[PDB]
Amino acid sequence: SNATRFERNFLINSLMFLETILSVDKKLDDAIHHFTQGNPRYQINSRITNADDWSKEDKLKFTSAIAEAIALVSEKYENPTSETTEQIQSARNILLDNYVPLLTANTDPENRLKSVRENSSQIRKELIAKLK
Repeated sequence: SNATRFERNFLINSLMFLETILSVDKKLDDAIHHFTQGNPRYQINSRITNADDWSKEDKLKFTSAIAEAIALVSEKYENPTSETTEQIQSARNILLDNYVPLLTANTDPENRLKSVRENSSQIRKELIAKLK
């Protein structure tokens, strides 16, 4: 159970940054991007559910926000052991491989990123409830 706690905390913090980035305007999103700029290639596009129903702009907003979220969470761990780098790699792989399909599912075409925001808030609340 504690073997999964690293990835669960990583997810909670990543979702917090995801929701924050999706909650502010384009200028702030570009400022956040600029701050995390320089760059890992996470292949987030391929994990979006029903990606052919997503506009290019929505995909760009989402993938940028995820990559920025991973950057922001990952930089909290200064001087990591091999175990921490592998832990980050797995928690990030869980975010990308397990949660991006969840976060991008059942979104409302009127405003898909608002749906992502709400999917994220619910998932994060559930995980937090079972950590506390």
